[PDB]
Amino acid sequence: LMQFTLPVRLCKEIELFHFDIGPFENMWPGIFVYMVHRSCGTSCFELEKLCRFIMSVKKNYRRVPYHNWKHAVTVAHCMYAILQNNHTLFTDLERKGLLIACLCHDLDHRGFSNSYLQKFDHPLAALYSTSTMEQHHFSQTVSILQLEGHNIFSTLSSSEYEQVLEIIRKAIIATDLALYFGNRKQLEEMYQTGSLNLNNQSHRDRVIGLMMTACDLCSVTKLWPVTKLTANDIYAEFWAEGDEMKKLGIQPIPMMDRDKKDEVPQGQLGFYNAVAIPCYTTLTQILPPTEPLLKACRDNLSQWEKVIRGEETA
Ligand SMILES: C[C@@H]1CCCN1C(=O)c1cnn(C)c1C(=O)Nc1ccn2cc(-c3ccccc3)nc2c1
Ligand SMILES: [Mg+2]
Ligand SMILES: [Zn+2]
Repeated sequence: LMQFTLPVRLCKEIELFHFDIGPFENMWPGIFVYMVHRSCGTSCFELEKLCRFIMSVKKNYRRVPYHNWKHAVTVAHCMYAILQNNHTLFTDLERKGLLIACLCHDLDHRGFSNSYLQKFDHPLAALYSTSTMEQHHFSQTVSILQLEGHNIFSTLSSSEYEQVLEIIRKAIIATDLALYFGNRKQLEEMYQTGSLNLNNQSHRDRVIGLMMTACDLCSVTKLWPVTKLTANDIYAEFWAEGDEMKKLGIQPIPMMDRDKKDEVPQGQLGFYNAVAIPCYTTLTQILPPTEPLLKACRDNLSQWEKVIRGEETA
């Protein structure tokens, strides 16, 4: 066989939840294949088809500040770390599906929210009334899988192929943060009443949904310099959308108003308290080996509090 190998530092550090994939774009496909070979197996996919698939996915990500090819591989890496630290809990089809779902979960993102597409009256908002961009990301995934020489699932039966496409569809739709609030609430109740059952497919769907949120938000689980620099790319997109809201004659929400830049630290504190800490708290309850995501999130919360007290500059 031809096995994928990484340099010594990457080989060691890729196993850590807080790994950063680095600024060499040309290394990310190899990093992805490495993660697929270790989390799924060297026989899960034909290397030639997988490579052609990866390069077509890359081509259908846009040159936007945050929702770009680097984000796709970053979200895939967080999923790799979750799978490797919980390897007994997931099925053959789930391992095959979930790294692909993460790579594809923001395909053809233009850096605008579902709310902006609705206010703009974008054609996608007529096609998909809810989870507008996420239904688009899945449609883009299906289109690429149906290109000649791109069927990475060609050895699966019709029924197995249908199952893995349903895992991918639900996983991509789950990255609509609007759906996360309800999903986490249901999982919290199920855990605290002890009704959560990983043999129940509807329960597995919710757990995978929370894993997708955890992977999607994973900039808050990196080391502080990575977290802080990623926030700049996030606000670059938010503020561009705010500008476009102002052009439609609509007051943007505060996080999208570039004139509110000085309030970003308090905005981060609000986001960690309302979204991130609860997300990683619930995930650690269900999958205890994901504890390092919650620890890193709490560490970054303390950094933002330090910025607010003027002991740090942002
Ligand atoms: C769901 C979208 C899509 C792209 C990532 N998304 C995230 O939410 C996300 C993913 N990771 N991180 C780190 C964030 C994030 O910074 N969120 C937020 C959330 C709420 N805020 C309120 C303010 C703010 C308020 C007043 C004045 C200035 C700023 N600033 C924020 C940032
Ligand atoms: Mg998305
Ligand atoms: Zn995303």
